[PDB]
Amino acid sequence: TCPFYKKIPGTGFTVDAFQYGVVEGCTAYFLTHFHSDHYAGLSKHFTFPVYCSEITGNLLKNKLHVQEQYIHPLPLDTECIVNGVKVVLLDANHCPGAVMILFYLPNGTVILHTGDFRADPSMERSLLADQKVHMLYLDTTYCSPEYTFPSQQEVIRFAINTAFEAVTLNPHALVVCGTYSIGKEKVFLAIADVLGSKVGMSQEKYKTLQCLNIPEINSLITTDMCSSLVHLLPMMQINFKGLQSHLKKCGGKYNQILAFRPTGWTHSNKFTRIADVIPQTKGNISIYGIPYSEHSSYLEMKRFVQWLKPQKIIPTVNVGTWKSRSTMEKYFREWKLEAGY
Ligand code: NI
Repeated sequence: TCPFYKKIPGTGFTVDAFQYGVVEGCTAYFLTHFHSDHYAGLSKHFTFPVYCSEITGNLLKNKLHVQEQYIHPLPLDTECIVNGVKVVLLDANHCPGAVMILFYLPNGTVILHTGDFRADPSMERSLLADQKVHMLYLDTTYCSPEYTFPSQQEVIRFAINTAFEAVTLNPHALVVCGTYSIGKEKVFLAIADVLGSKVGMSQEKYKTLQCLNIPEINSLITTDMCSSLVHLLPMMQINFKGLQSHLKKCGGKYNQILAFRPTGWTHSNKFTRIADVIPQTKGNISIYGIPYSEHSSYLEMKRFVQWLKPQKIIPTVNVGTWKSRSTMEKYFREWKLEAGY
């Protein structure tokens, strides 16, 4: 059944709750972003109102075939009335189209639901600065002090420098980047840009990218693989067997592959810096795992919450085990005692 942490009290609303059938008492289903664990259950047969961003709305229509009459896109940073309740959508700094949602309950309670987010100090100057938030439904993916990772900017700088050096030394090297969802487009776009190439990809993935309102996108991507020296493949194909295979397919146009696997966290983050990362190499194939995250580090999460000073925190991630739930509740109490709310 629908868990309590997907329901908004005092409303008939649910958030990211599409896999339970009809939720008794739900008048509006919000969708924070287009990632499969969140939209799971949506299809062309859905006949309830879906509220989301413009970009998420484009993907629901074009990829899932949800009918236009049930898709309700809202602009960001704008007070909107839904079924009698004032709501605002804010940028979540996650993947394209990902939002946080502010609910203003008739009784005066204000609730923030972060969806999936990467906390950033820029959020401290949004419409969140303007009133008190009582309850926070928080993305706790990386809520443990071991989770450090570099800035997105530092990671893209490393990738750009690595690729440009490799291809300039060997003009017959291919760059491959893995993907299994929307998000982390900066990785492959930044590399293609420094190399003066477009990125080549399958027809299904091109279709997905043409939903994202990225400026000048026609100038940056293509379905013609042969004209391109940055290829995107399924994350599953990013290994030596999949890459050797792929290399055969290019007809001896290339003699070397340099591949990137944008992971979340991996335990080499506890010991190694970005300047010190090394690949796995078999022959003329090298694979780099780069820690490009679209979720809060522990310190970014802690800063956001200590800024916001909520009265109650409801975790939405890692909630399945008593050990995880207890650990999280300990950090929340530390933060509150250190900051004095
Ligand atoms: Ni996500």
